[PDB]
Amino acid sequence: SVLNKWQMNPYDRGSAFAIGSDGLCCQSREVKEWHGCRATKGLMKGKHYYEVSCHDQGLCRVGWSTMQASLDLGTDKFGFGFGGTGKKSHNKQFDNYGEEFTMHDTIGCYLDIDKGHVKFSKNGKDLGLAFEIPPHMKNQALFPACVLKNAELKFNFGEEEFKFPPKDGFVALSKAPDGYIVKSQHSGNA
Repeated sequence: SVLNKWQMNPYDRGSAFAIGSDGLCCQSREVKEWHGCRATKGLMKGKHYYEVSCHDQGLCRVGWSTMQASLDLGTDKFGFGFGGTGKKSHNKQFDNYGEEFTMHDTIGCYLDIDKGHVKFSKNGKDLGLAFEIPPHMKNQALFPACVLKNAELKFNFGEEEFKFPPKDGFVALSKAPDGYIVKSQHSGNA
């Protein structure tokens, strides 16, 4: 029943990564370690959007990764991250991108599978194209993902009102058609 819902996956997370009973408010309280998670479901086609809100001053990266990726988002060729210090990450390369963000900020995460485009907004401000989906990643489902270092975030896949509704024909990830969505490979009993 856990994989049937759009939420963060208790079966696909670091040891210190904790998920609230809503499935959406997440934290990791280990001071010197990064702990990550992926959502229960992933996207294979379409233009979609989710939001994440920062609840404190801890470090975090948010974005998308495939099932082959490390939960340490952006440290391999299967993940894309945007981090609070104003850096995008992919294949262990951290580049200046966008703006810094922190407590009280909301990051919008845009994914256009059909055009192969990843981009982000901060409090409704378009930060620009962050990544193109590379040839090696084509035809592979992308799951919302984060990694935290002594931080707390809250996801919104579309089941609650968006603080900054998506532009340009992107729609809530939770409203993606059934045939364009893929269940996580990480499951169990609840």
